[PDB]
Amino acid sequence: YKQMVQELEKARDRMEKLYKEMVELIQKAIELMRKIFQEVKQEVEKAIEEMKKLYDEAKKKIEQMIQQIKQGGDKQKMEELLKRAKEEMKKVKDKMEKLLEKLKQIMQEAKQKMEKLLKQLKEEMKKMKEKMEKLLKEMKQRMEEVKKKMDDELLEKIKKNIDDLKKIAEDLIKKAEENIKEAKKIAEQLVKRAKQLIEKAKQVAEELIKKILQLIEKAKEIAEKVLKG
Repeated sequence: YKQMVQELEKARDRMEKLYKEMVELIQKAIELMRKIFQEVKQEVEKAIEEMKKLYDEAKKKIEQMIQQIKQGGDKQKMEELLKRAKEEMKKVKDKMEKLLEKLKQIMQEAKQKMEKLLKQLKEEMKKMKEKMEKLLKEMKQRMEEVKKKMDDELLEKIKKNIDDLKKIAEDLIKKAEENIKEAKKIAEQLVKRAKQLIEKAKQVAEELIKKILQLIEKAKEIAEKVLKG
């Protein structure tokens, strides 16, 4: 009985190792997910810091155009400068349009990477399961050994220890499935936090284009104010 107690605790000592290696696996996969999110956030912020310099670049140009309006003269020259302003503004809107499209594809890049991680997690959890089940087979066989050789309370002291270290394996498998099904949660939460940043960048871009429009309108009324007299 001791030689079938020794080897069973060897087996159990094996399953706790299988488990904790699956859980180390999961937690590193999660750290990969967070560095993936931080890369995305860094990129969204920089794109914003570029939409801002786009606006300022456009606004210096347009304000000095408006100065050319204050000192301008001809209906002609007026419409020509208004022309230059709608032109410069269109440039800026196009550039932002590019930036945001960049942000959408980076978002998609990070989401499909997170689904790849989660799938890897799932399969390695399957591999981890079937290894434990092979272990259960080895236990069942060495028990059939200890049967076919020595020939009733021992038999049942081992057949109840083999059914315990199976219960062990099922709890450890359920623990691992709670981890896979929690890391999944963290990944979807981190995709939410980044869709918020894509929708904030869209908003900075829209509001900056709105300020530029107010500038062409100011300049328009001013062109008419000098047009009047």
